[PDB]
Amino acid sequence: ALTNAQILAVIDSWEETVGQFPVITHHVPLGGGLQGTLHCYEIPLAAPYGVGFAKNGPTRWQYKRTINQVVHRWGSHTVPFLLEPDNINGKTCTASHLCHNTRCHNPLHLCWESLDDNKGRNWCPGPNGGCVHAVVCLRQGPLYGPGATVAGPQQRGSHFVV
Amino acid sequence: ALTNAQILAVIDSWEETVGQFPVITHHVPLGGGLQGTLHCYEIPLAAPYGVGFAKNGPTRWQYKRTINQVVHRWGSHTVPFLLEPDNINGKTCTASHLCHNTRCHNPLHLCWESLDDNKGRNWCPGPNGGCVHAVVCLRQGPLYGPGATVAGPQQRGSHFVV
DNA sequence: TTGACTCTCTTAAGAGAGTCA
DNA sequence: TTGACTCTCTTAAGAGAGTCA
Ligand SMILES: [Zn+2]
Ligand SMILES: [Zn+2]
Ligand SMILES: [Zn+2]
Ligand SMILES: [Zn+2]
Repeated sequence: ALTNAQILAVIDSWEETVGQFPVITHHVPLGGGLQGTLHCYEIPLAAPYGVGFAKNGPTRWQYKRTINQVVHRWGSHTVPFLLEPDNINGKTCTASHLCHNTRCHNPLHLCWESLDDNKGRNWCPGPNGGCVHAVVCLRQGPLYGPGATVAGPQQRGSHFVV
Repeated sequence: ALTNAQILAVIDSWEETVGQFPVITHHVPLGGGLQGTLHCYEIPLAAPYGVGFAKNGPTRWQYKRTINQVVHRWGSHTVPFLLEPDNINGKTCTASHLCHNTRCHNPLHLCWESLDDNKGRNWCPGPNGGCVHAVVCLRQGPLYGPGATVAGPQQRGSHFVV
């Protein structure tokens, strides 16, 4: 695609195909001891994946369409954001899974932000636990918690001070 | 080296020279709108760095010691935890800078944990902002905040639901 | 034009080891 | 022995591009 109208058509056909991906219901923590429900449209574990889809990595996929004899390829989860800026504050925009399910391509579960913002959601308390993200989280964050630290700050002598 | 007494000796000489690195005071956000003061023992920007230290990368250093005519080498931030398990639940233990200051080698600003627990501290609200890390954070975390999302969850048609 | 594979690269939090003097 | 450089690798969040029928 090249014109905004052609990109819209690419987005429409992508939504049409992903819409038919198996929809899986997941019960997730929202923070604050609350539990929620998220519906993920998951790409198959193996070929075929869907019209226009091909796997380029263990958990990486691409969407391809041939408009006017020329082939076009986009990362699997980047299609919904084809009409938005591709960088912000000098950082590349990436498809961030609000649901934290890589195979999911439900666009209602993705946002477009920098890699740092993207990664950080892994540790967010959730929409019901104190999330402060402007584009709010859909669920807690798989890594949120006390952690499992093996050894904390310590010294054998007295050469240091906090 | 190999023995417990030889390892302690390594931790002791390491602390001694690091205990001589220039001490820089850093005022940091603690969360909850409070501010704290950290004392980082920062390795010099260029050689010489200190007895046993050598720079292997822009912000990477290694500590070296000749024990029984045979030279031993460790990542400069790992020495304090030479006696602790090197993995947890199958994950490599990592030297986590509680002060988010790479050049700092103050053991009172370091903890031993998985890379995931390590990274997650970049987004922690802080000791006074809601930090729930078992081994408490020393400061908020450089990346905590609303983020700068360019586009949130959206769909053009009606094939999806949250 | 398409599907199903192949390949290496980006970011930052971290690592290992080799070459010289 | 100790110092000062060189190189590539690891892990998860995420990418682009080539081959072949
Ligand atoms: Zn999802
Ligand atoms: Zn959040
Ligand atoms: Zn420090
Ligand atoms: Zn914390």
